[PDB]
Amino acid sequence: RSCCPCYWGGCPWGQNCYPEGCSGPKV
Repeated sequence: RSCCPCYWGGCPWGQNCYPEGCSGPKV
C-alpha cells in the first residue's frame, strides 16, 4: 500500500498519509 509510514511520511514507496498518526487511518 502507498502512504509511507508515519515517521517517514515522505518516503518513495508512499506519500504523507501518516503525518499525525502512526496507526490512525490511511492519511
